[PDB]
Amino acid sequence: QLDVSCFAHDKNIGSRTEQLSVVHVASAQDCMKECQALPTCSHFTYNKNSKKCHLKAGAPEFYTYTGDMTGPRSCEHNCSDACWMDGNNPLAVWDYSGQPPALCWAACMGTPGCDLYTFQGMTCKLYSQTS
Amino acid sequence: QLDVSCFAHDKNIGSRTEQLSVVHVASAQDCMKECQALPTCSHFTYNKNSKKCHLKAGAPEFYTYTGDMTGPRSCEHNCSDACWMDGNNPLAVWDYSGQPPALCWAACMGTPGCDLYTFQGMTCKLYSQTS
Ligand SMILES: OC[C@H]1O[C@@H](S)[C@H](O)[C@@H](O)[C@H]1O
Ligand SMILES: OC[C@H]1O[C@@H](S)[C@H](O)[C@@H](O)[C@H]1O
Ligand SMILES: [Cl-]
Ligand SMILES: [Cl-]
Ligand SMILES: [Cl-]
Ligand SMILES: [Cl-]
Ligand SMILES: [Cl-]
Repeated sequence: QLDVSCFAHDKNIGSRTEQLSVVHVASAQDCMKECQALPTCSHFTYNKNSKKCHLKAGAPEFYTYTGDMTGPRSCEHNCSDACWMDGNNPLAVWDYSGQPPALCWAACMGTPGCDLYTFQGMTCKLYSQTS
Repeated sequence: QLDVSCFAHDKNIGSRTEQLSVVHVASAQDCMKECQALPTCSHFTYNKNSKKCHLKAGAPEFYTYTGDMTGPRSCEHNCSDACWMDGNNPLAVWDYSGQPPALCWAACMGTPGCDLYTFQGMTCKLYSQTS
């Protein structure tokens, strides 16, 4: 089935975001499938007890409610460092271990076309904005 | 009265980047001050033995040379997440403890104008491109 392992099932995590719709289904995987059938579903809350799947467009608004679990449209969106929705290849990728952020800022200043940088871990990466 | 604490003074870090100017100065702080008086200086290398201060426009090109230290135009550029040269506050910063990065993806999808996100330390940050 669809992968539902990236979010907790047993921590009563709900989202209050306004619903696109609500449907009874027997599993988190079915809830995700219903999310994926709607072009604007970002996430869903599935309740184990009520068997209600609540599909949502907006950003999550987490809260506690018994038997809730909140998943993403797909667990495959696993980027965490610099994540462009439409994709974006870096101008440059350099090792700046032992360097302050301000030197990665300098690398960007000094690179024609650089609009922004990210500096997670040891990696100074330079980006141009999406065309 | 200029902050030179953000880079190392005693690790023999030079930069081979082509210079914009060379002067002799008494301290790393005076070298930074020289860099800040030149609109295109991105960084500098100061040598504690020769007292030579080399101001540089291009991206750093790090290498090892005894007595060298390489600082940024200013230590104030301390953004390390996703950092725009023109400034650009996040659309949102949230504590996403206990959440997968996919739910930050979801947040970006559901947030008008969000073009990219980062997810460091379980902190979801949304950004719009500047325009
Ligand atoms: O299952 C609880 C359920 O309750 C509704 S009315 C909420 O807005 C949902 O997101 C979900 O938490
Ligand atoms: O202080 C030694 C000096 O060497 C020159 S030739 C480099 O280009 C400078 O940046 C600096 O590393
Ligand atoms: Cl769990
Ligand atoms: Cl139903
Ligand atoms: Cl430029
Ligand atoms: Cl880090
Ligand atoms: Cl949009």
